[PDB]
Amino acid sequence: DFLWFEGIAFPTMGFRSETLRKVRDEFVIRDEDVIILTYPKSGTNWLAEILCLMHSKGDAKWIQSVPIWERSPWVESEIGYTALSETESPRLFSSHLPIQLFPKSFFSSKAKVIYLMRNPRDVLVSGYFFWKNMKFIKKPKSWEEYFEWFCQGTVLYGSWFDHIHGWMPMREEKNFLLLSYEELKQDTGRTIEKICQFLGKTLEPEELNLILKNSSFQSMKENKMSNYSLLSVDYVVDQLLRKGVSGDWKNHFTVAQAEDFDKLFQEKMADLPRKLAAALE
Amino acid sequence: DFLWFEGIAFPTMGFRSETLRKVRDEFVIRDEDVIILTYPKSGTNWLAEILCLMHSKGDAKWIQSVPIWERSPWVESEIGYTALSETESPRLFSSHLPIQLFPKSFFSSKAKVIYLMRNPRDVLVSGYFFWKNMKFIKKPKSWEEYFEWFCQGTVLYGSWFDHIHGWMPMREEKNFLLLSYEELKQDTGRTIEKICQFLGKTLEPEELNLILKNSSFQSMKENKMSNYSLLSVDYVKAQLLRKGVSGDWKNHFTVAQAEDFDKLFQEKMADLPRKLAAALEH
Ligand SMILES: Nc1ncnc2c1ncn2[C@@H]1O[C@H](COP(=O)(O)O)[C@@H](OP(=O)(O)O)[C@H]1O
Ligand SMILES: Nc1ncnc2c1ncn2[C@@H]1O[C@H](COP(=O)(O)O)[C@@H](OP(=O)(O)O)[C@H]1O
Repeated sequence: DFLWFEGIAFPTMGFRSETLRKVRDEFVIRDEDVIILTYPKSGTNWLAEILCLMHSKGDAKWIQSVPIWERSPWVESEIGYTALSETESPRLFSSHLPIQLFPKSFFSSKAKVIYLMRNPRDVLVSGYFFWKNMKFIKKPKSWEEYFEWFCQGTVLYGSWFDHIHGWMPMREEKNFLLLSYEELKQDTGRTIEKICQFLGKTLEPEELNLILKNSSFQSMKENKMSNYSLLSVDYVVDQLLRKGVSGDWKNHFTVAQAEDFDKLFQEKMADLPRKLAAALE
Repeated sequence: DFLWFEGIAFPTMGFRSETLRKVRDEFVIRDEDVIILTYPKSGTNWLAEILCLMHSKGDAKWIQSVPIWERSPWVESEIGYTALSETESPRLFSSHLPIQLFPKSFFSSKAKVIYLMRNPRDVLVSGYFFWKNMKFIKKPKSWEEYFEWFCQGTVLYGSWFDHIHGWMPMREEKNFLLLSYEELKQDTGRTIEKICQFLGKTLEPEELNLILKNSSFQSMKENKMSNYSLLSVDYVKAQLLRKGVSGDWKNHFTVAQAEDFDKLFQEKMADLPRKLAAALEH
């Protein structure tokens, strides 16, 4: 089953309510922190790798010797909370927390956060194959059931719609950058520029190339340090980097499921900018 | 700087005085527990890997799927404390705590502990290259300084000499097994045999082969699940499995330092059996 906290599901191991409460009400956010925000399976690890690579100006020695979860801790997880509570600035970390569970300290800080959004249909699929043979989480009986759970928000970290809605209001803030998995896949070089512009970094052509090369799907898949997740998978049964493309949902959604989803989506996303939904294709 | 608790130095992150205090007067040791005790850098992870493989009957699936610090948690660390309190018996874990800070509930229990000692010279070198870059701990100005710090016990987990003296009194208790890094190196097969006898475990020939193979330095150095620790390092070059031999100290101690160290060792260790002093030799 799931570990519930304020109505949101978390894995049953690696997380503690006690910590979640502290994460939200006590964890100190510093203006020099760079935070990756995402709804699970939106490309968190991909973005973390890129940020690490931007730090190393392209060199891959560091990302290949130190695991990714150490280079960019998962703040609400036990290991991440413990680590970050002491790590020296500037800190780089990620989180999947919807706005009402995020460190309240963040709102009076100047910390920069990059919110990465992905087409919910692709997120759904990504989570389905990933959470399948995973342990310490409530597993659905079939694709049909998982689909249902996702549409209703009864999955890890709750509703994608709520997660998206709670955070969008921060969008116009100076310290908030919105990116889509889709634009990152379509124009990586251009998207990395936006990020450099956001974090105040500059790169030489050779450096950008190394980054593009070393953050590629295949390159990351072959890196033991980056294709490394601390979540407990049932090794007796069974892939962090699956396909790494966009639009794989068409290969799994029946026409029926697709029409239902478009209906659900059309509803929930009524109050948000249309340009917002366009950047998810 | 270090986190000082009861006169002993600990890392800045991952440990809380509140927890260290609870470790001592609250943590409950179970009779079914198997505990690894070592002064840091004496071969803790090597022994843990061996104990894990012994449990897995030589199979490498589990140890290659779950990180070592999860298979054998560090009891005095924040993570390890909380984890163990919720783990079902039989529990397997480690500790570097000198005897005066160890859970008192242990001394009236039947839990079996394996104390692994290593030549202090090799422990010093091993530590110097491992802590050298490490964060959350006081960094020595140089090799000369680290050497000094180690000799005076002003390093992580205090004096190696005090650590040894505090635990040796357990040497003859039945639920206590003393091993030396050097004997594990000299004849791993034999040492594992001793451990089996101590824990009351039998193994098939093929299982022993796999335990020896998978717990060997070369094989262990390849498993990212074991060739790592939850100690953030200011990356520079500081790997858990550095060389994995005995006597590497001769490659770093200056002749002067060696003389100085032999003098110090001889005085400090005078009150203990010569047998112990010999087991630390290569
Ligand atoms: N370098 C890369 N390029 C493209 N997609 C990548 C990638 N690294 C990871 N991904 C994808 O990002 C998703 C994981 O997201 P998260 O990091 O938030 O858990 C997976 O999607 P798929 O399952 O569709 O393949 C994974 O393959
Ligand atoms: N399978 C193995 N065989 C031999 N030595 C090993 C080993 N695994 C780890 N070690 C050694 O044990 C020491 C680390 O001890 P600990 O686990 O207590 O921190 C290191 O010593 P060196 O630095 O001399 O190589 C390391 O290489």
